[PDB]
Amino acid sequence: MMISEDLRQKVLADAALGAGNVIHRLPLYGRSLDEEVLWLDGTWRAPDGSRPEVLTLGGLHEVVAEYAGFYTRAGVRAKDAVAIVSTSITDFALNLMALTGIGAIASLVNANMPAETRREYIRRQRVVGIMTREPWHADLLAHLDDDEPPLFVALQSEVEPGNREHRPAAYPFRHAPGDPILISHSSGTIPKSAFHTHETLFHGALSRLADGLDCSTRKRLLALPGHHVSAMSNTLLGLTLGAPVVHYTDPSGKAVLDGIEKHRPTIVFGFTHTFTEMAAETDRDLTSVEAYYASGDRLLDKGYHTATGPDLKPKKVPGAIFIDMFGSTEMGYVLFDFGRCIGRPMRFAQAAVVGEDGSVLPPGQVGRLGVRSKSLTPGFWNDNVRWHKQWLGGYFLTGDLAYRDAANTFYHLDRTTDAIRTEFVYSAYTEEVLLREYPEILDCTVVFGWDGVATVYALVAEAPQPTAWINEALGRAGLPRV
Amino acid sequence: MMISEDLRQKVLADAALGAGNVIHRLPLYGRSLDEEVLWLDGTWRAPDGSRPEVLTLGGLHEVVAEYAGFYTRAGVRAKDAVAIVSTSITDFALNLMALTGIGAIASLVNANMPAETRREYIRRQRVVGIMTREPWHADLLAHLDDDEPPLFVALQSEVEPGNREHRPAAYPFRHAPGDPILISHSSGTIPKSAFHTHETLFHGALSRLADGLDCSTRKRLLALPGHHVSAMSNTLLGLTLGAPVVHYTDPSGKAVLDGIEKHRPTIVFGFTHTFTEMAAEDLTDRDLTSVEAYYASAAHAHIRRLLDKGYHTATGPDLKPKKVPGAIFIDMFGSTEMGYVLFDFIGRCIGRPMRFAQAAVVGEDGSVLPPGQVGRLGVRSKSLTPGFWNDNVRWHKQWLGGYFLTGDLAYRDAANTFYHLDRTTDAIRTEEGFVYSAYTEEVYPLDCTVVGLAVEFGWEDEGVATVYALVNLAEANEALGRAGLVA
Amino acid sequence: MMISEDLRQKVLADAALGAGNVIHRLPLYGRSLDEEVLWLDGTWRAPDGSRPEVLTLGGLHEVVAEYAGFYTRAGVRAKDAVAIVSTSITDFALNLMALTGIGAIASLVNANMPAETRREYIRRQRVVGIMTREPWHADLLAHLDDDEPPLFVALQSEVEPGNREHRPAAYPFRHAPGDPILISHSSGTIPKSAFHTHETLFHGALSRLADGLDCSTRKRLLALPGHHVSAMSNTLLGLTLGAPVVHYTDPSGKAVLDGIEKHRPTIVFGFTHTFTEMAAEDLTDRDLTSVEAYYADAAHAIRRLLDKGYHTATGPDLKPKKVPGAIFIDMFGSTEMGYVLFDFVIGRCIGRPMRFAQAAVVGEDGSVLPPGQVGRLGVRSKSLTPGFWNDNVRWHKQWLGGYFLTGDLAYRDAANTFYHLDRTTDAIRTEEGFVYSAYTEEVLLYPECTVVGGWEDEGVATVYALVNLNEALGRAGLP
Amino acid sequence: MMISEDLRQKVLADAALGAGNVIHRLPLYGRSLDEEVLWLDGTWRAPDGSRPEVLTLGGLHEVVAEYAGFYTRAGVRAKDAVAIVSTSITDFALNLMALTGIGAIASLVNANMPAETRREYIRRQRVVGIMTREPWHADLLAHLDDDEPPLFVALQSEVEPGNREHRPAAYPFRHAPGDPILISHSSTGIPKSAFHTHETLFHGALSRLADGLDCSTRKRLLALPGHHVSAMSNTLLGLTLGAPVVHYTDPSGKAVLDGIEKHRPTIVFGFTHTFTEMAAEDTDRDLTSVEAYYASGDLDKGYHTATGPDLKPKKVPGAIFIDMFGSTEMGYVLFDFVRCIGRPMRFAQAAVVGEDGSVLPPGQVGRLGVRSKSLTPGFWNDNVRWHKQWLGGYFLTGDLAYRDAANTFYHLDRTTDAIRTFVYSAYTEEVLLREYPELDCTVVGFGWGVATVYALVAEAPQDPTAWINEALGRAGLPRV
Ligand SMILES: Nc1ncnc2c1ncn2[C@@H]1O[C@H](COP(=O)(O)OP(=O)(O)OP(=O)(O)O)[C@@H](O)[C@H]1O
Ligand SMILES: Nc1ncnc2c1ncn2[C@@H]1O[C@H](COP(=O)(O)OP(=O)(O)OP(=O)(O)O)[C@@H](O)[C@H]1O
Ligand SMILES: Nc1ncnc2c1ncn2[C@@H]1O[C@H](COP(=O)(O)OP(=O)(O)OP(=O)(O)O)[C@@H](O)[C@H]1O
Ligand SMILES: [Mg+2]
Ligand SMILES: [Mg+2]
Ligand SMILES: [Mg+2]
Ligand SMILES: [Mg+2]
Ligand SMILES: [Mg+2]
Ligand SMILES: [Mg+2]
Repeated sequence: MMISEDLRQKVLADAALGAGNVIHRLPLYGRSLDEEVLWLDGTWRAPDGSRPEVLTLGGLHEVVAEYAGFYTRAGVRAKDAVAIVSTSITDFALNLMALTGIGAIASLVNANMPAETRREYIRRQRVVGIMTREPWHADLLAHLDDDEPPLFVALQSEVEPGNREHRPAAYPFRHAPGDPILISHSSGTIPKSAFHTHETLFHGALSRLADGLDCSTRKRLLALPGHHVSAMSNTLLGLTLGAPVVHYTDPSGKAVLDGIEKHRPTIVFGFTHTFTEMAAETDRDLTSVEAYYASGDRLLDKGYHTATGPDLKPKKVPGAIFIDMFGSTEMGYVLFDFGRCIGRPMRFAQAAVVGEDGSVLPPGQVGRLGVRSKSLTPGFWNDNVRWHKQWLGGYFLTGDLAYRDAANTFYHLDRTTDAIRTEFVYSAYTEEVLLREYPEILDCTVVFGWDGVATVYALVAEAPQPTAWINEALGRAGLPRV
Repeated sequence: MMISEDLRQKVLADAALGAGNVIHRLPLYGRSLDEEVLWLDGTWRAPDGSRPEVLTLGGLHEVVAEYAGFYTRAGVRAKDAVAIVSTSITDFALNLMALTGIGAIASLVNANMPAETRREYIRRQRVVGIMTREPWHADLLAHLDDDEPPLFVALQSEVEPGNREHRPAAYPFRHAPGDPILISHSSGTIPKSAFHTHETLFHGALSRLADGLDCSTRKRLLALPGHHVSAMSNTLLGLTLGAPVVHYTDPSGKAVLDGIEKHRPTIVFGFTHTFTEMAAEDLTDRDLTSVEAYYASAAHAHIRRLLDKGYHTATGPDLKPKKVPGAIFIDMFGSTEMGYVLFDFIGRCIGRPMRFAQAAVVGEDGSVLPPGQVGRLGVRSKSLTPGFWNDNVRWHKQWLGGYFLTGDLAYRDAANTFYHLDRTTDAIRTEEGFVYSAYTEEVYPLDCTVVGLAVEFGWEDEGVATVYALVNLAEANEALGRAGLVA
Repeated sequence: MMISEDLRQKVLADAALGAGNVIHRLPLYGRSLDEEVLWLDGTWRAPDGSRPEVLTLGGLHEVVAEYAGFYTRAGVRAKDAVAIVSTSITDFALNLMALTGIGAIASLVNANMPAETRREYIRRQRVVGIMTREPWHADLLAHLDDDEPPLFVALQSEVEPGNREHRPAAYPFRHAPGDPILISHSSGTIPKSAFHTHETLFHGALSRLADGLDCSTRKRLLALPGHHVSAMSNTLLGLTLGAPVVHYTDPSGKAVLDGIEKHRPTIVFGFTHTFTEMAAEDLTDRDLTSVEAYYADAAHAIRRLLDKGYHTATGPDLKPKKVPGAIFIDMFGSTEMGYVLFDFVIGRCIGRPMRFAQAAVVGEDGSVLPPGQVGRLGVRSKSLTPGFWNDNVRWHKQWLGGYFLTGDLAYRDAANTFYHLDRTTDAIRTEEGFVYSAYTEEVLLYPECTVVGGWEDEGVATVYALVNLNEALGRAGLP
Repeated sequence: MMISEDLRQKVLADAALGAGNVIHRLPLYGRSLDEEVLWLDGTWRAPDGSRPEVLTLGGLHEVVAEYAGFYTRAGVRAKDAVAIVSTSITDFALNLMALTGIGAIASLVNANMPAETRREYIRRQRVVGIMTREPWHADLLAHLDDDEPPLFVALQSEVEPGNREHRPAAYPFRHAPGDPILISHSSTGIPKSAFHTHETLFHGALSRLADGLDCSTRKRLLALPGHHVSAMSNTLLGLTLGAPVVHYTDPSGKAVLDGIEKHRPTIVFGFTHTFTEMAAEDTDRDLTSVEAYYASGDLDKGYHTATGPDLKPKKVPGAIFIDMFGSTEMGYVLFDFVRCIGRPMRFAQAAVVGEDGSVLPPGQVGRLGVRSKSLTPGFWNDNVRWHKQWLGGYFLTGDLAYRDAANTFYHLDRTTDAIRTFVYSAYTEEVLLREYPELDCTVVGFGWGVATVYALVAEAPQDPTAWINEALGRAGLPRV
């Protein structure tokens, strides 16, 4: 369902509400502190020592209050950065609600980040403290010998019942629109660190709630990367809408086929890989799901979805929705909803297929995807050098090459770094045609860029004799050939 | 083709630019005065006595100067309203350009307005002046017996070579964003008076251009009704773009077929009534291939006959341009209150809200409705009218829940795509639910009218009725059955 | 004393709050219904037949509920304008709360508007209803012969205990920022009808409060004309701040000197004439020590009243220091202004523009003039009226250069301090220069007046002084 | 004089105008490239080897196009930062006008910054190249051994006639509102490096022009610190209004008295000190040209126009003294008064903030805080000290103050300088320099733990402590 007129107006009239104070406002809207709101997978160990399967609004306020005082006692003050090295969406979200209540910044770090690289990334942030769990803690104590070290490398088990008494007197913190609440990192291709504020992280959400969109009470299962800006924006968003949120730390398509069947969620958030794993695996009940929300680089037919019939009345079409979202850590929210089509920019965002001089390119020509929005990061942490340089012509270059039609429908063709000059070859597009001409094809990778010419070569039941096989798909379709 | 970056940046850097100074600014961008800007129907008598078929930047700037001065000598001062009573896109355009230079307001009035209604409509505006032509001038002198009478009921022929000497010394005016430039009117259903400002009438154009949209140089044939804000909006806009504009006073399908063949426009603005007329013609060896887009502005429209005689550029799998058969059809959603289109694309799909616009399906209390639920179409946009000339009573009554009600009932898919069902007034209640006459009508491939009859049965009116289908056509409710959905 | 951080943050975090729902928000901030909020002066008769001397938040919400219902039963609907014809800040203030609750607009009309003009002023608003009292009701029935006649001409006595049941179910209305709440009218010089919205009428108040200004809890005595927009905003604003508001229907110097003694207010709002009169009394056995600020108006004015007071200052110890005499703020306003745009020698200093306002001295082509040059005062603000009701003709004609001409001529110093000289219409051209009547009157006022004899008309003239009781002109430097 | 209606409208209708395109737009408004626009003190060497005494618009555009190509050839690309290490307002301004058109950031560094610290400041910034002059260059070549080194530590003589050909084809650069143009630095610890953009650096200026303020054609003499945000805004501002700008690199009260006598300027910009030293000089000096002195940081021989009772102008004696409150991070001045700081200017919002950040009531003492789109968007490469400088939604300026009911602020002290007993040092100091005409005072002492205050300042006293203390007693303050 969609939220009531009552909650919408309460939300849109709360000039204070933002990513940094979401749970402390929910009581004031009238929610009961006994209601169940956030459903856990079992990985998360509570301070009393338990492993809760569900938290209520009040329980989450005391879990968050517990971690909060532990930090304020360990010495965390406002505007202080805390590096959080875990892999549990539940881990990051609770530390962010706590650290935000004390006015601090929860710098989320995926523990699996390549080790020698994680050290430079955390080192560069100058955080006053690290918090982690037992699997990575022994290595993170190296950071205590950093020129400017963290005050502490702690474990979550160090947060014990009653630590909340040390929480500050003016709790919770009163955020200003611009007060940082988070720092996230890029995924691969020295990760770039972007910080997010009380306002930018919820700018897209509320902008959508205001148009009458993305404002359902439907149960959502969040099996996203736990460190990623969206896992936090959707755990924060669902709680705000009153939508039962469910955290799954298992990215396996098979664990999410259990989760879909166990929790029977109406919508399911994950990355493309997760939905793929799900797609390869008849006797599964995916009846509850009406929409899959994906993001990053055929389970649909086992579902259903509501539409408007010619009677101008609801219909229960068969199959669920697959929504390919285009996002980044630095993009804050999603800026588009739908070659490979990304869709039209949403009303609180501006988009351009930019040129090398930065001039908006006309429709149909290929260029750098560029965007603008107050949902966007205000900058790279401690690194003004790289940031101002990732902008061209007034747009934030997202790092992808694309083109657009007259409606401003955009299509991702390739990564800028991945396009090849060959007397040009956008590989993600080139890859996709092959998986579409030759169904048998499970995977493809097409290999002088945006510098000089080169040559391109494929990487894909039976086999061919090779080039001649693939090169027939390209010829029919009209593309340069390997 | 798209305008150059050099021009785009100049427009987007011209904080001064708006609906009220378009022609006074193009020179400053580098436009040559010798250059041609405007192609005419041959129906306009110029001050020289001529009926020129094309005006240059410099000559329009000349002809505008004359009307401008003629007005300044008749006593028109800044912020004054002047009714233009005509039936010619071209007349409305030249008086509008002129009044704006002296700081004045051109109240467009369709002369074909019923007389006593048109008399009521102008009387309410309290204008200092009417300018019309001989077809209506004799009747318009009645307004000289209004309690607050216009200073003059003039004729266009009265504007003579050399009248420009009387225009003011600071010509051209220096408009404020909020300065009225124009007043438009609705179509019965007394019309409402929407006033548009130097900002509202250009907020939508410039916003889109900023995104790299609706900003091509292609030759446009504007056979729109001259008195609509849409006719003036696109006229001015093309001038701004460097796009060849072509005014046609004859909206007939045969007339426009000639213009398409004569001028070979890339895009054509007209009303559904015009595009339908064209589609009922041989069109065997009519060359309508120049056109890639037909732009409409309730007539619902065989149009596919016309589209198929065209082409449209697309991006193929070679990732390079590709000529494709058939031209585009854009049914834009428009009203007086909207100085641009707000929507871009089961039901007449109106489109998706445009970045500078906000749209909602609203309940009777003004509560945003969920998708699939049927309500009143509502909007918000800095392109909208700031209000009805001399009528805050009617203006405010049109706002519900914070949205401006367009008078049309609708629903929107979960993608925020809006689909028109009916005008709020035309819908019939039955003991089995609501019947939307516009949806039934367009729902057995001449005319239809799903009227109904019985009592009060309207969106607001509680009380049921029964529906009846009135079919034109000839060898005379089972099609209703063929798709969901009369006695 | 300043409002608490807890209230400030609640107000500043309340995206919904505006002139049209001030009381409906106060509870949600935590105010008690039992608390007293509005102190009246015995002129107003309540629905149950009383003449209460104070109202509580809960009881004001009850009185407003009744008027609202009575109107909702008479047929008044949302975006429907209703003329309120009275002379009482309390009448207007109460009808204004009720109409907003149903989403309607209240057109404040001062009954003492000359009849033949007052009829034209109401006719030009096409209201669905008039509400008034016995003094004027029989005459106001002429509007029943208007071509578009009000649905009803009612008396306030018709509002009976229990009419509140008829109010709408969704009471109270939910205002949009742009939703009209109020119409005010100009003195005359037909008056212009300026309409104010849920947003504009509080746009200034809220701007000021964000800054930590114009936000004290001090008790305030409003002896302003009830029909002026500022009389309603200052009422509305005081309730918002939690400050005891006190309505006085009598603007006479005696009545207000009595009120100051009875209620011992910290600040007093009135028109200049009110304050001049108080200054002419004995002021010997009077007690005006409570007052630290007089808030005032083409009438000039009174150091007697000020010396009977005090004002807190910062001493060289960096600590509070009560000092003799109370403050006088000679504020500049019009119907169109909404809030005050200027925060207060050669001329009547107008003050400095406030953060949410822009002011300019413009020429006849609308150009910005330099400091020291004389021109027409012009302004811009989100507090200003968005237009004249049913008069776009008159409205657009008051703008020059992007600015709203306030109808006055002025100059400003290099500090963008503006000084009023005269109303554009009162200035006299002469073979030797321009003469500003308000400045000249002021200068002359030898402590023992009217300078007469145009700004747009190129004709020269001669000027003459009329006293009631040219060497003084020379002394000060004038012609 | 005020600028014309024509320039005002032209400027206010240039949505492209900002700090990074100031001279490239001035031709478009209709200025002649033959006009003289910028007056120099003689200490500047031109590419040809000349030391010009005045530059024209086109001459500025050629000298600017020169450095641009030398920089564009040396390998500087857009959004790239260049540390400029000098002491000359002319040095910094010419390099900033140039880099801006190449799209690069002119990171202004005062060469006299303590040495080992100016090393750590430049090394943190990670610049692509250094530019300096012979007096300091030999030391700046050390930065070539830093972990992430500069492409070039170059000298200004390396920019030679004809380098302008190497400028890019798309020149000048098209700035976006948020594109960086400058990095300036503070003056109580490792200086903070604040970056400024094409919109923030010029936001106050144009906001004032819009209200009809700070828009004169009057000749102005800029003897400000060459590296300071001020010295750049008034230069760009002077060029924009059409006012003859004049650079004096000598901050001595005597050198400006020579400058005010030689150039007869209408207004004079400097820091508090230059005007003070100037006060101890002379009588037989002609400062009649001057009607206003503009100061920042930390008279009877002139005239000023006022409005007389005839409502006609009146040349009064003595020039105006305007004590402005600004900082590198504040971008523009946010307060004006003619220690009263004045009222915030319309484009600025200010508060005396508590320790919880709550707007304090009038009369109580707190941290000075402000908000404006003129403010810097952050400290270069340092999002850690940046957010920590904000409290309650405000940017703490570093000063303690209080305000009256009009929002007139009075600076009392720097926050670091107030001693608990509480005694605001700058206020106490001035109190004593007013009871006793004397030289200069400095009150020391537990800051914002208790302490005891002591003093530091023609006859001499026996009990200097008995003395000073009667001033305080009468005045009403804690005693030393
Ligand atoms: N694309 C469209 N699809 C459906 N209806 C449309 C479309 N464009 C316009 N309309 C119709 O045209 C109307 C706009 O007409 P206009 O504003 O000129 O006057 P009116 O609405 O007929 O008269 P009145 O304003 O008195 O009600 C819309 O309200 C709608 O009914
Ligand atoms: N502080 C003040 N000093 C001097 N005059 C003031 C001051 N405040 C208000 N006024 C005068 O009061 C006027 C306010 O206008 P108001 O709306 O009350 O009616 P009006 O202007 O007299 O009527 P009309 O608009 O019909 O001429 C100002 O234009 C100005 O002349
Ligand atoms: N008008 C003024 N009155 C009093 N003090 C002022 C005034 N203007 C500036 N100051 C003082 O000088 C400072 C101006 O900033 P500046 O650019 O000199 O760097 P800074 O503040 O000295 O930096 P840091 O203290 O971090 O080294 C203000 O912070 C304030 O302490
Ligand atoms: Mg990736
Ligand atoms: Mg990237
Ligand atoms: Mg309509
Ligand atoms: Mg009392
Ligand atoms: Mg007035
Ligand atoms: Mg400092």
